[PDB]
Amino acid sequence: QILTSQKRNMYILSRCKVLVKNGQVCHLHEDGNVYTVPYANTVFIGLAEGTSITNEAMSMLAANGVIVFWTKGGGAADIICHLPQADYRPTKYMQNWVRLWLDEEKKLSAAKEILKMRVDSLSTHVHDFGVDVENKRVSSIVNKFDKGVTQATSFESLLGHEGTFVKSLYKEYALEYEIEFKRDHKSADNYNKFLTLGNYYAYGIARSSLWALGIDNSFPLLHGSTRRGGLVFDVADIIKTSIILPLAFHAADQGMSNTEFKRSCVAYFDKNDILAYLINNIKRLCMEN
Amino acid sequence: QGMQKQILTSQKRNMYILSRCKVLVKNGQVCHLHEDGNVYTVPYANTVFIGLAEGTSITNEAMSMLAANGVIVFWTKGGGYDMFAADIICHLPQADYRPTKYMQNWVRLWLDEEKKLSAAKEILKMRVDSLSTHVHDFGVDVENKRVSSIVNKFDKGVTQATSFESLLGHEGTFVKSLYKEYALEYEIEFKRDHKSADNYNKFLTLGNYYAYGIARSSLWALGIDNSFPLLHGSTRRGGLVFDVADIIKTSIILPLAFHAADQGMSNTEFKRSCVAYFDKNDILAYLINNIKRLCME
Ligand SMILES: [K+]
Repeated sequence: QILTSQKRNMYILSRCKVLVKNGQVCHLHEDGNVYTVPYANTVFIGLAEGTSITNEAMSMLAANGVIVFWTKGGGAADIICHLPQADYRPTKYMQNWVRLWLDEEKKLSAAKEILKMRVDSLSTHVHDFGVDVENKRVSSIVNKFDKGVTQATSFESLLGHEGTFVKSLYKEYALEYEIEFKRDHKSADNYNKFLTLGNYYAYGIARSSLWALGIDNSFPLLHGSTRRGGLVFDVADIIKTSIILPLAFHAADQGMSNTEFKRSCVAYFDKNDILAYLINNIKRLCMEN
Repeated sequence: QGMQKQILTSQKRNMYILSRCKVLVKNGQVCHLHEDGNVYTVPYANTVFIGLAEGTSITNEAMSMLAANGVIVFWTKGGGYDMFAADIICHLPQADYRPTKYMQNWVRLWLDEEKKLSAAKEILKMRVDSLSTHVHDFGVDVENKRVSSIVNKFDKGVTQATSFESLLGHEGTFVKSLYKEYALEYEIEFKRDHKSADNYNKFLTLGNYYAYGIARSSLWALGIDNSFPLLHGSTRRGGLVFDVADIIKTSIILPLAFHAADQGMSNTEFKRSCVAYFDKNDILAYLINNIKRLCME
């Protein structure tokens, strides 16, 4: 009875057992401590190292539209993610997505639109610290990206401008914090670490938006190599450069803890209604044809 | 000392249902530790689907190692035919995200109204094939004259039909005529009705849900989205599940429900009889193979 986009909680759990105690979904730790999860008010649960989960907890989570995924996939994009399967989704959106996807020109047009959404999010979702997104250098980065997107004749061309856009923004944030930044997942520095961690939050909220509309992850708009993971990453990338990147670099520069950083992500998603934002934008991609 | 239940999916019995155990990594291998103390290894080469049923759990290490060996995990209620959580099944399990060839072909079929109608006629005829294949040692003899007249009437209507509307007409007549025959066989007055408290209607309602369950798994295993029905309305959530389940609702659910109601079974016993029939006669594989026939042609 709570709207999907109105759910405000989400979690990345480590070194604990997720189970049902006293009719509550909760996680139990080695010290005996039990912490509960508001199952009717939770967007997703991510499961990291040293975790386990029972079918009983899965049943309650799935019955309340909570998505569950594992941060280790066995291989970044190999994320194992379990969706609710018994509560049937709306049909209208996926039916329109299919017609959109099969039409190679409508698909290219949709791809350009979901790319430009990154620009819209960048100017809408701002922060009172770090990089001023309205300065001349970011304005130039945005313009070069927008014109390149407006003019491409192939998906492979779109990936070129997409790569340049993201990489240039990385360099601008690196300059702001006087660090030499190089994107690497294995890297132990807090900048890459908080980026990786924050991207799980972008993933989780993006899968949720897609599940809410019943649109399959197997129909991505941006394809080609390398561009693997499914539609969820096209959606998550909308807020990757606008929300996750500045939040991560801010946290890393202050020596913020993981707990505090994760809280800043959740707080920002709630304050700016990001889940509702993603859902509405995907739905408009889906219908206005 | 139960180890696993194997279910035939298509050509191989590569779906394992596990119950009352912890799935974990031991000695660099995925295993499941049971309450009795027994630990069993998971055969990667022979396993494609693992269903986690009642009293199960899994660690992040096991989940990770299973995925590395191309093993898909789903969560289900007891029996293994009531899945409530799983990922979507794509073309191949890791290196690419594209819909399965079955989903791709189903989509093409669904967008073409002339092919959609042809598919709708064939799934109705599958209902007839199930009626003669899946028989029972009790109740209605489906090979008597009265039932034969119902089938011939239904088959003639489906053949001559030129619209989905006409198909739905013959479909209704076929089902309620079977209701009448089973009511006549068990010598009872029966009007189909969800709001009734009698065991016959309750077992039909409950049994139909079991049929939706196994139909849901059949579509899922092929990576086919259930938002693309052939006969049920396009606005009907999970409409395709109901279309597939209708194949066995009159051949399996209907006689089992009337038999359970006649012998005064409990809800527990009734479900077990449905699940047992599903397992014994490989009903999941039956549905999967039929769905493949529809879109592969
Ligand atoms: K395998």
